[PDB]
Amino acid sequence: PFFPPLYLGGPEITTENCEREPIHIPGSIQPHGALLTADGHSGEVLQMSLNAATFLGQEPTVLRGQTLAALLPEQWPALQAALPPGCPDALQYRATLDWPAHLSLTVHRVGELLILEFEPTELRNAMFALESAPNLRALAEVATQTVRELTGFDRVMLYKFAPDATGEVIAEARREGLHAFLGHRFPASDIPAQARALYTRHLLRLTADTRAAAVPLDPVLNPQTNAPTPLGGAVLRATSPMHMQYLRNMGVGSSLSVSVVVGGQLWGLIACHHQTPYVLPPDLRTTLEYLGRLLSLQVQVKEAL
Amino acid sequence: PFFPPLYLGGPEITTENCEREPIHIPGSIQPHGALLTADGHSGEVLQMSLNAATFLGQEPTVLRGQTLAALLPEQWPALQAALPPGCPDALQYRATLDWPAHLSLTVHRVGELLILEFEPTELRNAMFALESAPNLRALAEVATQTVRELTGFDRVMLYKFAPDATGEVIAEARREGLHAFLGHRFPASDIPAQARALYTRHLLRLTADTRAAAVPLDPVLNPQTNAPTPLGGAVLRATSPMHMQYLRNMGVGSSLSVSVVVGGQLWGLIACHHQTPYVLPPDLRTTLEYLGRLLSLQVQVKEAL
Ligand SMILES: *C/C=C1/C(=C/c2[nH]c(/C=C3[NH+]=C(/C=C4\NC(=O)C(C=C)=C4C)C(C)=C\3CCC(=O)O)c(CCC(=O)O)c2C)NC(=O)[C@H]1C
Ligand SMILES: *C/C=C1/C(=C/c2[nH]c(/C=C3[NH+]=C(/C=C4\NC(=O)C(C=C)=C4C)C(C)=C\3CCC(=O)O)c(CCC(=O)O)c2C)NC(=O)[C@H]1C
Repeated sequence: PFFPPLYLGGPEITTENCEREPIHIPGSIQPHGALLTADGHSGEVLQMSLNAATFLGQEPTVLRGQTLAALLPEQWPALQAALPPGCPDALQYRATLDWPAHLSLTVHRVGELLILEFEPTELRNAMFALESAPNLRALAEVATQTVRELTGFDRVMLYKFAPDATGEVIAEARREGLHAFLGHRFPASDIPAQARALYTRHLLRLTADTRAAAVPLDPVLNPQTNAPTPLGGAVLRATSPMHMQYLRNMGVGSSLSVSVVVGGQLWGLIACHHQTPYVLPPDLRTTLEYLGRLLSLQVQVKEAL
Repeated sequence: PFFPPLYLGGPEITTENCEREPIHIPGSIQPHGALLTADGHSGEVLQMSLNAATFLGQEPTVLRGQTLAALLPEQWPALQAALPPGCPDALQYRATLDWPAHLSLTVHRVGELLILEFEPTELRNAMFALESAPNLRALAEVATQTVRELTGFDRVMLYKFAPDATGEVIAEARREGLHAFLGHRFPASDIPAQARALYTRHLLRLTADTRAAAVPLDPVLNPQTNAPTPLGGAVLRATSPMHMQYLRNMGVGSSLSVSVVVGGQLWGLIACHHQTPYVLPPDLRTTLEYLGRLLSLQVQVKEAL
């Protein structure tokens, strides 16, 4: 069972309790975007990332208590209609906002709360190539190469889970000069059980800068519930410090993975690294999510044979 | 063998490599004091903690290259005479400085380098009580109580090493309401082998604030050697982040220990905690060092019986 988060008196995580970190409720975000939460009926802004002024032009204490009707008059009606009470928490509303400089808006609903993520923003032959791979190994190779071409990441791996939850790099596409990880295996604890569970529900996550301090969300508890705000569905969620350290020690400045899900079970990850911090553009992330779903379908087919 | 320190490309320490942390050369200090290093012949200031202006009234780049003859005209001759080339690195010169507000100065020599520590500053019946204890347990109890009375620390333990380097609290004096650690045992890795080795040579160390960021020493390499500056003999040395985290998880804001050395081997520690950060005053530290040496002598006697 999860430890309380750090802002509810919980301990700092060590290797003795990797699996107890409540990674879904860090009460903080990554600094390359801003996050607000708002009441799902009134649109009242309830919580604000402390960097909100960087992206939204108003300080957290000024945004607090204003409504989405006032702040986002052109989106608020569409937002309400798209995300009614009781919809799945993976259902998203997306908009491109004009700002005096575009800003990508992504919204999802958890219970009675709307979670709004703001970040700056600017194939058919590839799909057929995945379809055309004659065996699992070839599929893995095509997938990693395709994703590397799409994203420009220094390394793209297909990381496969064994039944004991150990992991192995079974294919990779890599920049000239990087060491090989192909065939290397890793303990189950490197991607602990609560992360694997989260990754079965929320299919993409990332750390754009593995040295960047998390930006608090405040007030940290959702005022509706006096309880932590679920951020498993927010790509801007702060990453576990244990994993950030693993990445820094690996010389990785930016990391992103997409779940490969087969028969409702986490089969593996498309796992990406960059040496230098790097924000994969929002449109490239959406494409990569779609490729993950397509790869998932293809892996199910090839491994059966 | 030690990893390189973090400023020479070394990794961040994890539980897989506790013993490889080069804790003696962190290239940084605790913020409750200031540290300079100076050439042992010229007195030229070679390195400066980045907080030097807080204590010394001049910025690091202004202090750099000035001589101790200019900066400390009243102490420099005595300092030279007290710490000639080739003296033991545990030999100290101490002075009380008048400042516009006293400042404790502690100096030692390592090779051709003088290491100067600056921090703010403001029994016979007890010794006889240690002498008078009729057995090891009673000695342990008297020692912890005496140290607690001297220091005001919330907890004072006698932590004894077993031959396998596991540790046990064999006596303690504690504030009302604290849980007992008496009889609890701990793995050898909690005080890893390079720490135990350091603690056989340098008999007192502390962390005054277990949440305080370390203050860099710059330039970080000694310009004499283009190599790290040994800080094992400096009480202001930054503490291992692994240990700081252990203490925070324990609810300890301030920690200090004194080595108990029997037949040249590390027998145990007088180990002190405070819940709130706390700078044990310099004069109290000197007294506590002396009590450690006296306790060491007494333990040798009692355990033989
Ligand atoms: C005691 C806790 C530990 C720990 C926790 C942890 N790890 C993750 C997430 C990931 N770990 C990954 C591992 C690898 N990436 C690689 O490239 C390789 C080998 C080549 C390995 C073994 C990966 C891929 C992830 C997923 C996220 C990502 O793609 O960047 C989490 C969850 C992080 C989060 O979502 O907030 C946690 C809690 N990892 C350890 O090694 C120990 C120290
Ligand atoms: C993988 C590394 C780990 C680690 C490293 C570490 N620990 C120390 C120093 C100390 N540890 C102490 C342990 C205890 N204090 C207690 O009160 C109790 C139990 C009641 C224990 C087990 C102590 C007493 C010290 C000495 C310093 C002090 O008195 O505060 C070091 C060296 C620190 C330094 O001098 O810079 C290191 C590297 N400890 C772990 O638990 C693992 C994570």
